[PDB]
Parts: sequence; structure tokens; C-alpha cells
Amino acid sequence: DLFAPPPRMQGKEGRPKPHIGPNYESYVKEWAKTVGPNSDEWWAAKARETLDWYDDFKTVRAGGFEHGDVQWFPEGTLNAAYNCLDRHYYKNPKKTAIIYEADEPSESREVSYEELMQETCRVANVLKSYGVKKGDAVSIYLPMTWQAAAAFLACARIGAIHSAVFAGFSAESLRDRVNDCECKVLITTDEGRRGGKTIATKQIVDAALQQCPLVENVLVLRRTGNKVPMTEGRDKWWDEECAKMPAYCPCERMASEDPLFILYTSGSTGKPKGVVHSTAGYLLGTALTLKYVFDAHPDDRFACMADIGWITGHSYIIYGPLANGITTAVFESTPVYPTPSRYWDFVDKWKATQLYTAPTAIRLLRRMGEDHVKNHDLSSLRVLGSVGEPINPEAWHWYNDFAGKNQCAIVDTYWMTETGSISIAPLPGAISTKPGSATFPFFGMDVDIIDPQTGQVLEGNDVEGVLVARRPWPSIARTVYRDHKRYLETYMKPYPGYFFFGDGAARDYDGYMWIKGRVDDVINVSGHRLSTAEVESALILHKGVAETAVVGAVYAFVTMKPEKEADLSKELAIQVRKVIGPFAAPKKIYLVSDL
Amino acid sequence: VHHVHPLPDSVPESEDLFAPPPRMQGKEGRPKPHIGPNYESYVKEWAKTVGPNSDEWWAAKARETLDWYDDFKTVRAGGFEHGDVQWFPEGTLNAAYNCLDRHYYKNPKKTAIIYEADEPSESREVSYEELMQETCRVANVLKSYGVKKGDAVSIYLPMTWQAAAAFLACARIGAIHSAVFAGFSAESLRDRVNDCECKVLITTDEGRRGGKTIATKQIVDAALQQCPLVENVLVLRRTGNKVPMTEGRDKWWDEECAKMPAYCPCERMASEDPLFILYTSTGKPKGVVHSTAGYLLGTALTLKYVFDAHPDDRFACMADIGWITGHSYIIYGPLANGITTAVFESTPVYPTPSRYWDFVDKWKATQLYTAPTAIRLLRRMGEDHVKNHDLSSLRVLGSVGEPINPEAWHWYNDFAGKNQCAIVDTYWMTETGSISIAPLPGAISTKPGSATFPFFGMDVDIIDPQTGQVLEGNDVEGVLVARRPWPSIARTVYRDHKRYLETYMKPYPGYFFFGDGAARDYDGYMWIKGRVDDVINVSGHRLSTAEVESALILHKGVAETAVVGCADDLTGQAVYAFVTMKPEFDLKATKEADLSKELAIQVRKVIGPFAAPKKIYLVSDLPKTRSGKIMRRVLRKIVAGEGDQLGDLSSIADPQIVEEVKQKVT
Amino acid sequence: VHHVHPLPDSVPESEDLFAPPPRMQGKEGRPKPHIGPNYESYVKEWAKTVGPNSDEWWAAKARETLDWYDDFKTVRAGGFEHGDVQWFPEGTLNAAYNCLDRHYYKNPKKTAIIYEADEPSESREVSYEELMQETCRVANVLKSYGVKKGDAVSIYLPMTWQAAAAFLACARIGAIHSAVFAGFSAESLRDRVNDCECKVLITTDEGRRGGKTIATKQIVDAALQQCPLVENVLVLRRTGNKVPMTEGRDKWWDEECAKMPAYCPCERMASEDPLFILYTSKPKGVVHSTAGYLLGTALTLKYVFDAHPDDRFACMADIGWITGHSYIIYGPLANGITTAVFESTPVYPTPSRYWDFVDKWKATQLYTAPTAIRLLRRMGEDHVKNHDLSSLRVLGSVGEPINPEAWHWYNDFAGKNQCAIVDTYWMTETGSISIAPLPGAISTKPGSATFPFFGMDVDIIDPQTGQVLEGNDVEGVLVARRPWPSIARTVYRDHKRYLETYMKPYPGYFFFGDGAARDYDGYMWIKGRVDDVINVSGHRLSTAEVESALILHKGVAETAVVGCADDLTGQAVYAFVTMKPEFDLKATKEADLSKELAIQVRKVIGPFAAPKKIYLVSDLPKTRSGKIMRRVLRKIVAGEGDQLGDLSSIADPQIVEEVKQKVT
Ligand SMILES: CCOP(=O)(O)OC[C@H]1O[C@@H](n2cnc3c(N)ncnc32)[C@H](O)[C@@H]1O
Ligand SMILES: CCOP(=O)(O)OC[C@H]1O[C@@H](n2cnc3c(N)ncnc32)[C@H](O)[C@@H]1O
Ligand SMILES: CCOP(=O)(O)OC[C@H]1O[C@@H](n2cnc3c(N)ncnc32)[C@H](O)[C@@H]1O
Repeated sequence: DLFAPPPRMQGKEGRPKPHIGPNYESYVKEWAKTVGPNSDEWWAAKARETLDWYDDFKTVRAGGFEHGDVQWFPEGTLNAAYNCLDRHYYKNPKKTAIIYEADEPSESREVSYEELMQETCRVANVLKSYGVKKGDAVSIYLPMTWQAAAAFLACARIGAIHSAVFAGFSAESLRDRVNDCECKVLITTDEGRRGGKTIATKQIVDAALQQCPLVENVLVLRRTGNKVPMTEGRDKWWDEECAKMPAYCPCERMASEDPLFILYTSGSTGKPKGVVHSTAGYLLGTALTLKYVFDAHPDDRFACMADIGWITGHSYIIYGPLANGITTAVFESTPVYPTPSRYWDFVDKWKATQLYTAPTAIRLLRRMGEDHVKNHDLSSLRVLGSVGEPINPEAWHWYNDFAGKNQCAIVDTYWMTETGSISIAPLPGAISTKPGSATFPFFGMDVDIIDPQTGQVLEGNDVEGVLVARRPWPSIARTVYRDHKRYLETYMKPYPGYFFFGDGAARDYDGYMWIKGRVDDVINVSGHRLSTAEVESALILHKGVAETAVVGAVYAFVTMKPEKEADLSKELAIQVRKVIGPFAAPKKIYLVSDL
Repeated sequence: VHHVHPLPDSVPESEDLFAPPPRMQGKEGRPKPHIGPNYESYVKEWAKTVGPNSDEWWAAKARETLDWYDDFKTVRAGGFEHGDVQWFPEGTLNAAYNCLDRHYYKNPKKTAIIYEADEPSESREVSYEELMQETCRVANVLKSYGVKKGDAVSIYLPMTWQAAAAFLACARIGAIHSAVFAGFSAESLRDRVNDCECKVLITTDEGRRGGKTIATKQIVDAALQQCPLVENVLVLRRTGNKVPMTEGRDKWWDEECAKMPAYCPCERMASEDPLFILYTSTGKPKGVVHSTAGYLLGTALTLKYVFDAHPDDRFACMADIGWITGHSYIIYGPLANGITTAVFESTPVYPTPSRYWDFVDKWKATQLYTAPTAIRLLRRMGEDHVKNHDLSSLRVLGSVGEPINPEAWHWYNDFAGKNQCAIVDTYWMTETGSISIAPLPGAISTKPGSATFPFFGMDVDIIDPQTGQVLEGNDVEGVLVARRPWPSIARTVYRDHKRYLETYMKPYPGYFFFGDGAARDYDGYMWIKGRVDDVINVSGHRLSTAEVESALILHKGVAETAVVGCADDLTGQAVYAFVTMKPEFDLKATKEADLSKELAIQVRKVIGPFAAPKKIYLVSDLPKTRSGKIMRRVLRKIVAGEGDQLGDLSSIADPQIVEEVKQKVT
Repeated sequence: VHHVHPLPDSVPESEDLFAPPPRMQGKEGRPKPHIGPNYESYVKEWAKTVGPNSDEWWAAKARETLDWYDDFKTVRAGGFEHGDVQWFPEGTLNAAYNCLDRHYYKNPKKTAIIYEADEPSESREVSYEELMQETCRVANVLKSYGVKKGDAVSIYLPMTWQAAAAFLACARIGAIHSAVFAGFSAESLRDRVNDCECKVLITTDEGRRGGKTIATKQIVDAALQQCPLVENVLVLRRTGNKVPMTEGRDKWWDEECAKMPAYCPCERMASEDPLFILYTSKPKGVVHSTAGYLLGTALTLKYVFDAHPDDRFACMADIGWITGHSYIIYGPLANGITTAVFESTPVYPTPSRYWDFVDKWKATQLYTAPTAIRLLRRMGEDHVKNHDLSSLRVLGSVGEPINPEAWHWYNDFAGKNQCAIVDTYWMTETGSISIAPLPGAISTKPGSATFPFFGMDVDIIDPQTGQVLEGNDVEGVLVARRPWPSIARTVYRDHKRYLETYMKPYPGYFFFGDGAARDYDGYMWIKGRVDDVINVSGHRLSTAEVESALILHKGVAETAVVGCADDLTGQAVYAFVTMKPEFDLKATKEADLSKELAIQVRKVIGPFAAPKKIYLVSDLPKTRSGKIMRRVLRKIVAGEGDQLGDLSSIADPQIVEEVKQKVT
């Protein structure tokens, strides 16, 4: 039940030879350079080789967990849009930056680096005309159309701080995130299209903004052109604003530690935290993980099927793939629209070389039956990635058997919003995989197991407890927006000297890491990171509810105040979908007399 | 023999080619030319500046010519189609550092500006030190008003030397200056102030020009009644005469500057950060935007090479800083090169028509640059005003703004140059940033009325407007286009990029469209013969304005003319001529009717029967812009009976002349 | 046959020259001096720093001493006449990076600040790491208030260590700090807050100094009723006693910094961006820029105090004074050494306090004002004689002439005759020390600043002719020939006042406003303010010479002399004299003491200098900087107490009422 790198990962059959290979010892030889007291050399070289800098840095790293003053390359300056767009445009303008796989397959097209750069510059000029300055927050409420990348990168280009809100969030959820970050500008769309259905985004925006007193300008992408309300003065059409502007905009020269984005994320306690990532270390971590975990080569076509509203979309749709100058997929549809062949129809149409998805999507397709995958080529694929949650053994094999035809590496990538980039994963040209194991830590990641009853490291193999990291890494989140106390309390205080992931883990006799799962009240349902406390708070607000308990699929047990039962389950399911979002409805709601 | 003909000239073609004269051969102690001595030396250098291997030359010139804070990596990118032209994008620099600080550090007492005041006795030299100190003071004042990098600042200043300090103070802090000709109407000023959305305006109490007062502050007050965004007005006390001053909003330049230090740091600007907006006038005011490095490099290189400027030169561009010619060849080009530049406050005829030449001999100017309208005006006034001057300090005489008739070219050559100067006919536009086609004076043998050959970085073609296709070879005529971007091309029209693309990039896709008709003759010389909109199509013969206007001025007594087309049942269009005669010409001994017949006969001889004017109107003057362009569109619309659709003419050189034309046409 | 005489001393001139002692010779385990061992070694180096070939030295020192983000091209430009002085203009840097980040990266646990709290038990060491984290948190707070590069921020903080974090947080983001002595009146604070047009003010709930509370927040509340531009106040919870807090406007420093990360990027500042405004007494906002000022404070700290990497530098002044700007915060921290922040007074809880501090922390240099030295001398030797103090190598004096009698007390009891004494002359407007001994090189004379610092070329001008007096044995007014890197660049929004005060009196020169003499050995003697000169029967008298003569009498603690108009001699000397506490006014009646004091002046200087009238007073009116306010005394003697102005913020306003009573 151990899977050595298959021929597609040995440079055989004309494929690109792996960056790291061919065995475990070859991974350790490199990894040892990236951790410990003599690792600055490797990190300084990779930083200078991977990114284009305006000013060089002097100091590789400083700071630490205790006070949350982590620093990487502090004196250097750079721009994330320059590194993701301009520098590749200058070398090969007509290269496809984005494969835009529209909700309807026949509406898909390739977007060149030139076209993406031009649209990013126009949007940036629009934002500057609204008075957006370096360090201002800008909220983004966009579905999976390719212009979402232009939106993110236009903010990065001028040094604004984008805060992307998942297009599956409700009006109240959008409003809360818009208000927390105090942005004065919101970028959205008239409607979204997903799985053949319409998302009334502008309608949701108008309801949210009724209680957002700081928002002054809304830029509206005309994705469908159907009639939506537009407030005079406040609301402008993306195409009409961009048509006034030049198709080039200079890049703001950003410090390595200037904030790049806020991304609101659920914790075990309290409301969603605005997780803040800075610029150089985050960009470096995503570029290096993309190159090494997926063994990306210059002509690859990388298909991350995630959503830009989540950290997986930030790191492995936009920043990672574009920093590397390759082609990245922006997938607007679902895995089963029009049919469950879609993922494989897509792979064959574009000859995708890697595919990155959640264990849930894989399990759903396995439910729909092997008819939809057994008769495709898929030989373009070399690596199949999984992220967001444990992948079951049956899913791992099905992924390897059908999607991979037993010639692909399966990289099980463990990480979190707060880690910025992948933390534990097999390198696919070197590591033999066990189904369900993340295997070995990535470069810069020194992880350990701690007994929670003790607070001390369990050294050796065949141990189990809580996962922690010994030392900062370049892409670690730097703060929680305007709430640093919560950052320290959650991640740095439980085990002083270490970073606390919040997951359980075990290291078997071979040193393979096995991610047990959250030891707190965070649950992963279909790859999404949901707090049981937020679901209870959503349910508690329903008129008549007296006490709720939500436990990890999500299941809620509710008791009503003394003032049909299946019809009540639906009204509470709608209450959760209204407070959080449709994706957050519990799998079952049980009405009991006492908890 | 040839399809393309030179502009009509009384001199035979075989006697009409002018080699670089001894002052431009390094003789008589003059500087050796940077490019010389012949056409082959021009081609050898120019070939380095165009085509797929020309990055090397442009990168070297960029690094040699300007002082940078950060080097660039990329030489050029982008293009016409979407209007994303980029040059040296990763570099950073500052225009004020390059025009002031670096020269002040080497020679603080060198004269930066010869300030020739309206009254000659008030003129004086302004050192680089003084100019830099005043620039820094104004920059500190602007910062105190909260002006930040990228904010627009309007400038409504007449031709006193502090106008350069106001431009360069904006550049020093990265504000975008938008300069409006002093004397423009309140309405024309308002439209430009509102369009650029500036919050600060810089002006004078009054200007003085030709012994007349320009009521700048009163005009400003009228304009700002309809400009709600302007919060601060800085008022230079040019005359000290009583003007209204609004409490809070308005402050005296001297009182504000006296509070500030005389040094200010330079903002580090990206190459592509906007340097200025410059409004030109057939629709709404068009705010032409130039960025920083490519514009500065183009003005510096053209000033050096087209005028063959050397370190001790005293360069006399006689234009106004409200015109692109003053932006590029008064302020940015000469000061970037560290030489001495003239700021001329007066007119070519105040106190007398000897003014230009009194000025040349007083200051020993080494080059003079003006417009054909000024040249035709001085020619009209007679030779006594020039013949008894020295003028030998001059080596190059330049002409800009419209075609120069060979008759006017010979006058310039004979009297201003005494047949010992090179004449550079410099063709370009606000949108090109710097000179596009011109003789290099140490290399090119000139033909009267020809711009001759494209400048470094300019690769131009002729398109047949009837087919949309490029005409190959020599002896072809059509419309002028450029094949590739050049460093100083305008980057956009302010907040109206669609107008930029539709005006310049859409008419001939793949090319830049100038809007001028042009010909490339059998020797490869370029002739720019008038605006495309001004062409007159008589029975299929397409006549350029320059050729017919050049024929008419061959007649004794003619001072200046303009020809326009009017619809005609038999010939499609017919030529109509507006003719100004010298003041002494006796219009009783030659009635209006016999003059017209002599003029028509002369046009037929040198051009052809089809070009003879159907009707001729004698007028005391022609409608012109402040810069000297003849407003043929106005004349064409009046002949068409559309005198009520003319537009905003409140700010032309003399709006009263429009009523005279309307009366003479009726 | 010398026309210039040393300040009156009881020691014969032949026994009054002090070579660098063993602790400044590299003996006794102490570091070798950077410049030594004699005068020749000083002048050899100094010659590289002035004149037409000095660019090379200055460019090298600038690049060696500071960390730059962008190198400069031009070393210097501009000048006095128009006030356009420039140094290193194209370079970019950040003062907080140079005072914190770069040392934190080298040794984060090295002590940056010895915080000597008002109560000794509360003193502690603050690491570079801790100081940098605090600074960054405050910078992030200021950024959240919309503070941009080039905005002014007022600071009204007492001598707690966080005042350094507040200064450097402003520098980190490129804001311009304006610090105001804690305890200045609401009116004085208001005038300075209004003049700099700041929108943010940083203060404490209260200050603690000498066992007394300073009601900083109460004063701030009164000032801000007349400061319409201030929108945010950040309040450091120093004492925890209840103080009013205005909703919206006022926020607690700890509560604000707890929201923010403990790192903030540095704004990349041009060399000539303003670093700070510092008001002196209309209030004059002296402006310093960034690179030249920082370089000047770093070089003077290193060379005048012979600072080495492990030194523990104890400047006992207040950050409200330029001395605290340059020699508590910027100079010592730019050099990466340890610096003292002293919250107390020299006599709390007892006058042993300085020496308790020196022995507790093993201070290697001590820097204070002559007023403090004479105060400790007044309290007698029991408080100092039985301390160790051997960790000290250099004792500095700044702010006014140091009388030779007090110099010797400093030398004998604080230094135990084993320290170099550096009498450092400079001004708020010079940024850093202008004339001082280099302690490993110069043999000192009591009361003499000795020789100009690197980059300072000073001359003496005869004020009657406007002409430079060349050579030695000359006296007149002190001027500087050429700009130096740390010169003030303007007076805030009043450049005309800057030019008229400093640059127009003697065109081509900088006018200090002090009288000076250069003796036969070339030693400079700063003898008092030009405005304080007294002219008796054609004899021009400086304050320092007459006050130095008076303090030679037993039991005198401190004096001040001023002129009184006289019909027959033009002016007459009037003197105000404070005596030691144990001096018996019953054994020596006041009338007899005053006669003795006048006889002593007549013998040492001459009859024209002998006071015509002597007033014994309990103390003298002094600024918070320690300056004796002779103008106030002069106006009272002249019957002009109505024109005194607002003195609500001098050290003790009650003393003016005593003086008025005695002169009446
Ligand atoms: C990347 C999205 O990050 P987030 O939305 O912040 O969720 C992060 C949380 O998902 C879980 N998780 C992610 N990858 C894996 C994996 N390979 N195996 C097991 N569990 C995983 C885990 O509990 C983590 O703590
Ligand atoms: C530089 C002033 O730029 P503008 O005020 O924008 O005018 C630009 C317009 O003037 C015309 N023009 C300028 N110079 C010449 C010339 N040497 N020969 C012929 N025509 C010329 C032409 O019609 C152009 O398109
Ligand atoms: C550094 C404090 O600067 P300020 O508070 O601006 O005082 C500056 C004014 O103090 C005086 N002064 C300072 N040090 C000395 C000294 N060592 N010897 C003599 N006089 C001195 C002098 O009158 C100067 O002009």
C-alpha cells in the first residue's frame, strides 16, 4: 500500500524530469537546507531567484511567534502584480495566463498575459481615480470569472489590500466583512453563473450595503448584462470606467512586509478573523510550493478547481501559478455541470498537466459512477492534488485509478489559511505515497507533535498529539486585521515558542505525518472551513429557539423555547443559509426536548 | 517627371538645395556638429534607433542622457492598439532633478533662463541656483496645501520666468501640471480646470505682453465661480497693480514662498508616472497626457540633435509655455541639457518689429525657434528692421507649427540667417511630445518647405487614404503614419482613453495617425503639406493647403493666405482663398478684382488649372490660435454658411477677426 | 601679556591643564580612544573634515555610519544665504531603521534603554527587541489614524522609556515629531501644538518626577480646548490614576497597540525630509532633516564621548530638550549602544541619586547640565564621596558655561580625578555638539569648550567692524564659516525668521548669538550670550567671567549677573547670589558677605566688574533646560516686570515673585 513515483514522474515518456528526485533521501538533502541555523543561504537565494525585486533585501528573517513580529526580507521592495503579470508579459505577451472555463463549456476562452495585464492596469487606474491609496482595503465580491484575477492584482498593483468575500456568502456575511475591513470601495458583478443557475450578486450587494456606511464606490462587472439595480453616483460599470483609462499603470513599490490581502476565516471561537498576509514571503511561499509540490514546469497548464474566495484560490489559482508564469485555470462551473464528466472533459480539452481539488469533489464524482471517467485520455495529467480535509483511502485509490490511470502522483497537501502555502505534502518525484498521508514537511517547515496534557514535544516516531511548527516560515500569516491580540491568543499562546495549527496529527513508524483533524470546534464540510459556534449563533437568532448544539457533515440539535418538526428543520436550515450562506446549511437538524 | 512636387518657390529646384553652411561645419570656431557631415552620417546613426535591434541604442541614450534614481530593466513594451505604451518602466527619476538639481550641483551660477521682459530694460539672467531655489520654495508651498504625488495643479501664468519654476515645482513633487495660455477666456480656463479636477491653481495678478495688460487674476475669479474643486490659488505679483484677492483661498506667491525653505526633496517618479496634461482645442478640450522618462528623453535628444546644442549655447525659443513648443523647447528640453534657455515675455513687434533681432544681438543667442506666422508677420513689416543687425551668434534657425512657405523660408534664411545658418523645419504635434521629422543641421541639405527626414526612433510611412494601404517607394503622397511607438508619444487623453484610441490609433489600425497630409519625394524628403481635414478635392485633384498658399504668396504684396474648400456642383469642391496684403499695398490702383485675376493665373502656372481659387476674399488678418495656427475650419464653416456652429472662439488670437470674415463673406 | 584670560579659577593657570587620564589612555582595562593621544591626533583628523577637500571624509563617514536604502551622489550643496543647505540629497534612509532595526537584527537582547524610573525599585533594562516592538506597534497605531509621511505629531511625554518609542514611531513612518517638555503649561503646549498644525498628540495620563505628579492629561485637556486641528490623542497609562478621557478623541496606548502587529515597515525617507520640529522659547520651531542630523549626532556621540560597543551612556537630561533628542535617543541608539532614560531629578529621593544610578548600572559616561552640577555641589560631598563611580570614563557638561569652581567639583567628586571632562558647546539649531574636547586627545582647561568638532570651522568676529579676527588671543562673537551636516534647515513655516536670526547678522556666516574668545593656545572660551554682555565704563563684561569670580567665594552655590543702567558708568553690574544651605548669615551678616563678594570680583576682574548691588535669593529663575533666565532678571532690575511675558512653564514660576520682592 505504498506508491513510488510513477513513470510520469521519472522523466520517462518524454515528460519533464522532476525538480526533486528520485527518492526520499533526495527530498531530505534539499529540505535540510531550508530549516535550522544555516538555512538563510537557501532562503536568500530562492527569494532572489524566484521573484523580481525593485530593491534587494539585506536581512533574511527576524522576529517570531511570541509577539507576532515575523519578518522576511524586510528591506526588499517588490510588487505582486509586477511578479505575476508584467515580467511574464515582457517575455511572452501572447502566452495564456488564464484558461477561463466558463459555466457553459462553449463560452470558455484563453486570456493572454497581455490581455490580463491590460485589464488589471485599467482597473488599477479606475481604483486610483476613486482615491484608493497604498494601504487602503478594497472588498471584492466576485464569482469565478477570469476578471477576479484582474481585481485581486489591480489592488496589489497600487498597494491596496484586497479582501475577497466568497461569492457563496449571504448579504449579512458580506456586510460584516465589508464593515470589519472599513473599505470605501467594493468590486462586484451584476450576476454570477454557476452550474446553470444565476447568483443575484448585485441584489445581495445592495442589501448588504444598506448597513455599510463607509462604502462610497462600487465597481460592477457586467458578467451577464441582465437588468440589476444601480445606485447613481455610487455604482459604476466596470467596462465604462475602464474604457476611460490607459491600459498601463505603474506598480507601487511595496515593502516585503506591506500587507497584501485580508481573508476572513472561521476560528474555533468568535467571529471570522481577517487573516492578513504580507507580500514577499507569501508570494515566495506560493511560488515555491507550486513549483515543487506540483512539479510545475514552464509550459504547464495548472487546473486548480477551487474558488478565489478561499485561500486555495488565492495561492494556487492566482498568486502561485501566475508568479511562476504558467497557465492557470479559472473554473466557473461545478464538478457535475452539465454532467459529471466535466472535470475530465475539461482535462482533455485543455490538456491540463495538474489537477488540484478537494476530497469532496473526488468522492462526489466517484458516486456518479465510473462511466464518466473511464473513457478519457487524461494522459496530460502528471500530478493530482487533494486539499481541504482528509482524503479517505477509497477516494485516494479511485483518484489514482481513474483520474490518474495509475500513472499520476497523488499529492495530499495539508495547510491552512494562516500558513499561506502548503505545509505538508509529498514531493511527487521523490516521495512514495501512503494513501491518506500528507507525508513530509515542505521546505522551511519544521513541525513537531506535542502532548496537549503536557505541552512538551513527543520526540521520535509512532507518536500522536497536536501539530505545531517550531519556527516561522516565509508565508505565515502576520496578524489578524486590527485584532493582533486574537492572533497571539489563538496561535502563539497555547504552546509558547511554537505555532499551533489547531489540528491533531500522528507520525507513524516511517516518519509519515497523518493529519488527524481539528482538536478545536472547526469542522471541514466539503473542504470549507466552518465553525460550529457560528452555526449555533446563526440558529440561536431564530425566533423561538432556546438552545442549540452543533457537532461535526454538520449536525445540529435544537431545543425550542416553550412558546411540523420536519417543516421546522427547513426553516432553521434557511436561517443558517441566510446568516452564513447556502453552503453552510447543516446536514441534519434534530429537534429534542432537552440537550 | 515627378508625381510629387516641392512647395511652390520662385527659386528653381536646381538652385534650391542648401548644404550645411560653414557655421554648421565646425568652421569659424563653431562647435563641430554632433551628426555630420552628410545624409549618410544621419542614416548611419538613425538606423540604430529603429527596428528590432534598436533597444541597445535607446537603453544607452536613456542612461547617458538622464540621471536616474533606479535603473530600468525593460526598454519598451505595449503599443498603439490598446494604448499601453511603456518605456523604461522599472526606472525612477525626477524631471526637476534632471532640469535643475544636477546642473546646479555642477555650475550653480550658470544662466538657466534669459528672461526677456516685455520691456527690454527689465530683462535679466536667472541662474540655475536662483531657478532651483524658487522652484523648491514653490514646491514647499504646494506641499503645504496638501498636494500629493499624482494630484493635478492648474497653471495660468504668462511668459515670466517663474512659469518655469511653477512647472518644475509640480514635477518636483510629482504633481501633474496643466498649463493654460495666459489670456484664455474665463470659460476656456474653467473647462480645463474642471476637466483635470485640480484643487490648486497658480496664476499672476496681471501679465504684460506687447505693452498690454492681461487681467489674469480677474479672469481667474470669473472662471473659479464655476470650478467648485479649486481650494487654493497662488498669485505671483507680476505687476503689483490692485487685483481682487479672496480671503483664505488666495495667497501671494512671495508671502507664501518667504515662509518656506529654499530646498525641497525630489519625489522619486516611475518612468510612466504622468508628468503633465496639456489641453489642445474639433470638439471638447483634449487633455493630452505625457509621462515622465520617455517625454524627457525625447525632448532632451531632439533639442541636442535637431538644434545641435552644445554646453555654452543660448537657445532662444520664442513661443509660449501654454503651447507644447514651450513645454518641450523652452523648459524641459533645454534645461534637461543644462544649457541656457530664453523666456520671451513680449511679441515679435513690441516695441518695434526689430525686437527679435535686438534680442539676438543683446544676448548673443545661438539658435532661434519660432512659428511661420511670426516669420510671415516680420516679413510683412519689411527688411529695415533686420538688415542692420549682426546676428552672427546664430547657427540654427527653427520653424514650427505649420508648413513654412518657401517664400517665408527664404526670408528667414536671407535676413535672420544672412545665408549662414541652417534652417530646421521641425514637424511634430502635442501628441508626439518632441520633434518627429526635421533636418539634422550638421548633416542634411535642406529644401525650402520640407521637414526632410524622421528623427531617431521615428519610422514613418505614407498611406493612400483612398485604399488604406501603405505606398511603397519614393515620389508618393497621402497621409502620414508612424509604424511603431517612440519614447515621447502621448500616453492617453486625460480620463478619455477611448478618444485617444479613436483619434490616433483606429483610423489606420496598426499605425499612429497624425492627421496631416504628406508626401515623400524622389529623394526621400518628407513634405508635410497641411491637415487632412483641410484638403480640397477639385474634380479629383486633391490639393493641399500648403501648396496653394505657397503659390499665392509668390505674388507681390501678399502677406499671408488661407485656402478652404466649399461644395461645388460641377467640381465637387472649389477653392476659396482668404488673402491678407501688406499694409502699404495700394488697393485702389489694383482693385480687388484685378488682383484676384493675377492670383488665379499665378496658381494655375505653378500648380495647375484646377487649383485656381473660385473666389478670393481680402481680409485684414486671418483667424489664428494663440500659437499661430490658421483656423481654416472656422473659415471653411463660414463659407459653408455654418457661422453659427463655430464653437468656443473666445480665446483665439483676436476673436474680432471672425466678425470681419463673416461680413466679407456676406 | 595675554588679552584673553581664562574664566576665573582658584587654581593657578600653570596647574590647571588636565591631560587625558589613565581611564582615557586605554589603561585599566578601558577601550583605547578612537582619537588619541594628543592634540596633534585631533587636528590631523579634524583637518580632513573641513575645507575644500573634506567631501571624501564626509562621504565615507556617511556610508560607514548609517544604513542607507539608496546611496547618495552629492555630498553637500546650498548654503546660509538663502537657507538651502543640503547634505547627501539623493540618498534615502530611515532613522528608526538605523536606531532600532539594524541593531535588533544583530543583538536583539542587547539593552537599548536603561529606564531609571522615578522610584529606583521600578528601574529596568529594555532590550532593542522590546523597544523595536513597542515602536512598531505605535507606528501601526499612528498609521491607522491616517498619519502620512510629512505630517506633524505632537508629543507631550515625561521621561518614561516609551517616549523613545513615540519619537522613533514618528520617524519610522516619516511623520515629523514635535516634543514638548512634560509639565509645560496648557498655554505653552497649545501654542506649540497649534504652530505645527498636528492632528495627533501623544501623551500620558500623568507623569512622575521627583516624587511629584505632573497632571499631563489635565493640562492636555485644557490646551486642546484651543487646538482645533487635533483629532486623536494617544494616552500612555503611566500612573493608572483616574484621568478624564474624551470619547472618540482619546484612546489608551496599551489598548491601541494591542490591536496591532509588533512589526511595521520603514518609510524610505529622503536625506532632507524633515525629521522633527523642536520648539525653543513666539515659540520657534527649529526643524532638523534626517541624514545630516542623524550622522552628526552619531559621530559626536562616538567621538566626543569615546563611545564603544558595550558602553552604557547616561545622559540625564529631558527629551523635551535638544540634548535629549541628540544624546538620549538619536545618537546613542544610532550607535547601537545602551542609553539611559532618567525619569527622576538629581536630588530625589536624595542628592545621592546620580551616583546611586552610576554604581547600580555601571554607567560609562555621564552627561548633564551645569545647573545640575552646581545643585549637587550645593548639597555637599557626603552624597557623592563614598560611592565607587569607577565605571565612568567621561563626564560631560552642556547648556551654559561651567564655572571652573563647578568644573573642579565635577572632576574631583564625580570623576575622582580619573575621568575626562567634556564641556560641550552647541545649540538646538546646530543639531549636535559644535566645540568640545575629544577626551582621548585634548588636555582640558576648566571652563573651556576647547576645539571645534569635525566639520565645524569657527571664527571670532569683532562686532564693531564685522571683520574676522585672525589668529589667537582674540575675543568677539562666535560664527561658523561653512554649513555642517546637522545644522537646522529652517524654522517651521517661518524661513524668514531663520534667515534673519542666524544668517543675516554676519552675511556668509552662521551667527550663534554667544560671545567667545580664542586664547593664546587656540582654546575656545564661550563666555555667555551676546544679549547678556554688560558694559561698565567702556569695559565689556561677559556673564561667565563675573559669575565664575563670584563662585570662588566660600558658600556661594550659583549666581547670575545682569546690567543696570547707570548715568555715570553706562551700566553697572547687579548680581543675584544663592548660597549653600549651611552658610551662616548670622556669623557673616549679609552686608559683610556682599562686600566680600564685590571685593573678590574687583581683585580677579577689576572694579568695573564688581557688583554695585547684590541680592541674595533662594534660587534663580531657570528654564526646564537649566538655562538661567538673565533676561528676566535684567528686566526686573530695569523696572520692566510688566514686559516679562508668560513664564508659566519655567522651572519654578514662584521664583520670579521672590526676585520681584527682593528688588523692591
Ligand atoms: C487549505 C485550506 O485551508 P483552510 O480553509 O484554512 O482549512 C485548513 C484546515 O483544513 C484541514 N485540511 C487541509 N488540508 C488537509 C489535508 N491535506 N488533510 C487533512 N486535513 C486538511 C485541516 O483541519 C486544516 O487545519
Ligand atoms: C508642434 C505643435 O503641435 P500642435 O499645436 O499640436 O500642432 C500640431 C499640428 O501643427 C502642424 N504642424 C506643426 N509643425 C508643422 C510643420 N513643421 N510643418 C507642417 N505642419 C506642422 C500639423 O498640422 C500638426 O499636426
Ligand atoms: C545644547 C543646548 O542648546 P539650547 O538649549 O538651544 O541652548 C544653546 C545656548 O546654550 C548656551 N550653551 C550651551 N552649551 C554651552 C556651553 N557648553 N558653554 C557655554 N554656553 C553654552 C549658549 O548660550 C547656546 O547658544
